[PDB]
Amino acid sequence: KKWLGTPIEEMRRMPRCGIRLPLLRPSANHTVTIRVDLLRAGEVPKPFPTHYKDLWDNKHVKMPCSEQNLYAGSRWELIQTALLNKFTRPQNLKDAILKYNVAYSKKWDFTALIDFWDKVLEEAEAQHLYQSILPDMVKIALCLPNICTQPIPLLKQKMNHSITMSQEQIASLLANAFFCTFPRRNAKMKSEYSSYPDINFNRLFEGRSSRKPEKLKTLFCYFRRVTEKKPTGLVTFTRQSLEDFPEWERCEKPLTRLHVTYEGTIEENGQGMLQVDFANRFVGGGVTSAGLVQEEIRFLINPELIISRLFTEVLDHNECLIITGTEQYSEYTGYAETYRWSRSHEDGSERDDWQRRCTEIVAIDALHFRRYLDQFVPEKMRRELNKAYCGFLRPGVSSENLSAVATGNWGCGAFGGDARLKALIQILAAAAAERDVVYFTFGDSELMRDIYSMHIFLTERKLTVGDVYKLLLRYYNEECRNCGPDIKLYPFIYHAVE
Ligand SMILES: Cn1c2c(c(=S)n(C)c1=O)N[C@H](SCCN1CCOCC1)N2
Repeated sequence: KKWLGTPIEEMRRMPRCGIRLPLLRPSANHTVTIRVDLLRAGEVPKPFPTHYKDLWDNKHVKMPCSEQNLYAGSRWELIQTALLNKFTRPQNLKDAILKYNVAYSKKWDFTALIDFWDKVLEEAEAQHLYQSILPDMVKIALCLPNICTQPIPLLKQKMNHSITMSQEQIASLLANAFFCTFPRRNAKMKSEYSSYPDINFNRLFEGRSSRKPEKLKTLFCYFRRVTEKKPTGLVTFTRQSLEDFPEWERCEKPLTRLHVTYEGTIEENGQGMLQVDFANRFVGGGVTSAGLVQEEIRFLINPELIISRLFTEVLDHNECLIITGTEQYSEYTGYAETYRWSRSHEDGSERDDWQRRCTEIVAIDALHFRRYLDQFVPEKMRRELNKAYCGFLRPGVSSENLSAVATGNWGCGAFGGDARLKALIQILAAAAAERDVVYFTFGDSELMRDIYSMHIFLTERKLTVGDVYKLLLRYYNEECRNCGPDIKLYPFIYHAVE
């Protein structure tokens, strides 16, 4: 069989499982950058306030259009002068970006941009790029002060805060990131923003990886779509930091339901479910540089995710980022060296009452294990349980209104995670958050069978979260602490219980 466990049709999903949203409203913990009183299906949202207001300080994004962005001269004026020239050759665009980035004229390589334009694209495609797409991108970038009129707070460490903005606002901000206009975000030895991801796209232009043309095709598909026809919806970005975590050894909650399959994907088959992003602590990972596995791919086919890098501080152990409403603009095949842009995607997701696409993604970063056995240390197991639990828990929401979790081999691959341990950690964390699990093994049919078999074994014997966590602790003591191990985890568990 291609899938085991509970039928996926029986799992909860949005919008059907959600409660009616309250009235969207700004508050101390919710920044809203549009006119809620004018929000209407199929209309471009109106920015609030009407006229640009600037904050240039330690708690907000430093906007390129700020009067305090100086070089004294006005850097915004220089950006306007640089970008409003006709581009007919890729050197023109390199020279323009470097006019307001003089300090990086040696450090920043543009080989991938030059090669995309001159050596990948056919003549007609290149003409469309520089006669239509790039000029349209410049115009939406330079509209920033009329589009993003309200200061954007940083989602700093330990903040429990949300930002809701329009897709159109995000497009203006991402156009600025493409043209590398965000100040104070470039220096290798920067301090103010050293704990924040890169936002400017300059590393997307460097080098000769065969992957860069596919990244650029994916992003220009998005740019071509959102400059041609303004998107009308909203997107919410929520930083969540929990202080009260389970006493896992004492948790008497039962396990929840499981659907596990080695076919399908989170983004296609997990529609309306809580979709896990296998994140870097710096959200988005290498999306704007080198990096093209699960997180980067999702950030490329849903580019509105990328703007989280503008304002999201590196995630601490007890934190996650929840993004609701991003739209899928691209389809793809493969991953890493085999990733290819396929075609434009027409997102058919419903929108909720805040005009957000019914797509919820949570970025949770797994640990990186130098040594395989390190991940069975109890402190490290607890850390991953608590990270997933934070990602899955929705304070204030009842379990019947919680979609299933759509996830997979989180932190396995480059990070060195063991898939069978990580599957059980997510199953336990979901159980504690009272959500069902939809698990994609991405071609690994044996893993599907193994996860299913363990899950049904444990549920039929009515073992609790705490019962299972204590078995993980026994495995650490017996096979790992004084030890790769002589016996694998699931065999150990079956033997210990039987
Ligand atoms: C869309 N998608 C997806 C993956 C997974 S696992 N899942 C569940 C998914 O839905 N992997 C790939 S990218 C790197 C490949 N690695 C192989 C499996 O270990 C994790 C990552 N893309």
